[PDB]
Amino acid sequence: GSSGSSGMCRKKPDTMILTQIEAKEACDWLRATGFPQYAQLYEDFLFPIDISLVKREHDFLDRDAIEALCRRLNTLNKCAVMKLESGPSSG
Repeated sequence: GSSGSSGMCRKKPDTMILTQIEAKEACDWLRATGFPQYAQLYEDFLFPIDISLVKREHDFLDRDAIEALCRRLNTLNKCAVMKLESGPSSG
């Protein structure tokens, strides 16, 4: 395992708060849905996470259940890396 060397980050005036909302929503759900582990990962600045994995491992779930679960993970996969690049989503 590891002790904890996540690292450090910078703070720049740009979509700093906005992201907080988009993320908070996803996280709150991850824990307010049944997966208290998916809401803790992001909290530890672990994201983005292996989306394709959450599916392969949870292949048992149904298409709807999976899609819904992913709809949250993805939203974070970008809200946790957006730092690198804004991310022009059709704009």
